[PDB]
Amino acid sequence: QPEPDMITIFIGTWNMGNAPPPKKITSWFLSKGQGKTRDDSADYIPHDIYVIGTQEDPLSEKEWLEILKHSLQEITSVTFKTVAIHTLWNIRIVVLAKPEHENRISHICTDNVKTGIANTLGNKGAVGVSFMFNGTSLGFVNSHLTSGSEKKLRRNQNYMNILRFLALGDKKLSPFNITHRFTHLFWFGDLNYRVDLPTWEAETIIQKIKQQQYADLLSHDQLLTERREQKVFLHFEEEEITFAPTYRFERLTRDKYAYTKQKATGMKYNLPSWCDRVLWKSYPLVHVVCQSYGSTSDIMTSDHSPVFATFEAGVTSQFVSKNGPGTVDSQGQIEFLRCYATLKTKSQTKFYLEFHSSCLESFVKSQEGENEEGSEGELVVKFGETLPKLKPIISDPEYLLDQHILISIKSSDSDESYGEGCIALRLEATETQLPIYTPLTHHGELTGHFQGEIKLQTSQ
Ligand SMILES: CC(=O)N1CCCNCC1
Repeated sequence: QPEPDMITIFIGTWNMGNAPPPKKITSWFLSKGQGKTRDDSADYIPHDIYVIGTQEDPLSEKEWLEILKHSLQEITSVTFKTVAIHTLWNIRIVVLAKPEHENRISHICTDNVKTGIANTLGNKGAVGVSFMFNGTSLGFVNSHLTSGSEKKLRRNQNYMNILRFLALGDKKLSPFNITHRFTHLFWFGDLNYRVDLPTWEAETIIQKIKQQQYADLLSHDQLLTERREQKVFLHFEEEEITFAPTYRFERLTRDKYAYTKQKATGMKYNLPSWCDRVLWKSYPLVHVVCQSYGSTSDIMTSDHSPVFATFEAGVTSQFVSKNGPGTVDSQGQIEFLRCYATLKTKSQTKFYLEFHSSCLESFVKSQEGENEEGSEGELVVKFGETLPKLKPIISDPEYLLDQHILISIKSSDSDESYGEGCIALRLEATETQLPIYTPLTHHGELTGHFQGEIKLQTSQ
C-alpha cells in the first residue's frame, strides 16, 4: 500500500440553536445545497478526514457521535474511527477518519480557550484538535465568537485570545502560536460577523438574497472588511461565498429570515448574515485547494444552516533514511545570504534568530544581528552572511524540498519573540542563491518582515 501524497478533508460548522438535529443530515456531509457544491458522482467516495464543529450543541458527545457515524456509514458504507472529540460548554469538535488512516494519525492534541472576563466569560470560546498525518501536521479550530452586529472589535479580540492561548501542536515550537504550528490549519465556526447595513435596509437585504445577488451584501460583510483592513485573520484564506446568508432563519423552513428585534435577542436586530465560516492557512507552496464551500437547504432545526467546506490537502510520508532520523546527513545543508529583518518595534535592543523545523535535530539560535535605522524610521536587523549553516537530518531532495523553516526573531534582553514567520524549501533550484521572504507576526499581528537569499544543498 503506497502512502498518500494527497487527502481530502471535510470541514463542517453548524450552530444547532440548542435543538436536536433532524433524522437525516447527510446533505451536510455530501456538500449539497447552495454555493460551491460537490459533484453527485463523488457521493459514495469518502473523505479521508471529517472535522465537525458545532455551537449551541444540546447533545451529549455520545448522542452526537452516534448520529455522525451512522450518517457517514449510510453515505459511504465505511465505519469511521473517532480521532478526537472535545467540548467546551456547547461548543464541540469531532474528528473522524477512515479506518485505513488509524496508524497514520499520531500526536493527537485537544484544547479549548474561554473568551471574555466576568460579564463576557461564560459561553463563547473555541475548541481545537491537532495531530500528525504521517509527515504532515494538521490543526483544526472551532470557535463561537461574540454575537451582535456592533461587536466586531470583540470578535477580533476573541480571535487573538484563541490564537494566543490554544495549546495545540508541538510544544517544542515555543515561540510559535497555532498560526505557525501546522502544515494546514483550518479555522471555522460561528464567527458571528454580520452584514453591516442599516436596520431600515432589512427588507432590501432579503430581496437581494431572493435574487441571489450577494455582491452588495458581501461588500458589507464584517469578516471580509475586517480581513481587508488586517484587523483579524491575517494570512488566512476563505473561498468565495456563493450561498445565501446562513443566519437568522425561522426554524422548520428556510423561506423566512427572522431579523426583527425581540426580547429574546436583547432587542438586537439580526440582519441576514454569513455568521458561519471556514478559513484556512497552509504553509507556503503546499497543495491546498477548496473543492466545496456552501450551506445546506434541507436542515432546518436551527436558526442557522450548516456550512460545509472540502479541501484537497497535500501530505508527506514519514521519511526514514540510512542516516536520519537519529543523526544528520552530511550531504544536506541550508545556507542564508544577505538576510535582514525589518521590524515595526519602537524599541532599541539586540535581536537574534531561532530556526525551528522537523528537518533539524533541534532548533538553532543565530548570533545577534546588527541594528541599523531604515530610511522611513524602521528598525533593520542585519544578519548579512552571519546566519548559521543548518544541517538537516535527511538530504534526499524528495524529503528536503517538502520541508519548511519557522523563524522567530527574539530580543537578546528578554528572549521574547518579536516576530514569527515561515520559509518553504520548495525551491526552483538547489545549490543556487534564491530570494526568500516571509512576513513576521506576533500574536497574529504584522510586526515586520524577513528577507534574504537561501542556498539549499540536497543529495542530488
Ligand atoms: C457503492 C457504494 O459504496 N455505495 C455506498 C452507499 C450504500 N449503497 C450503495 C452505494
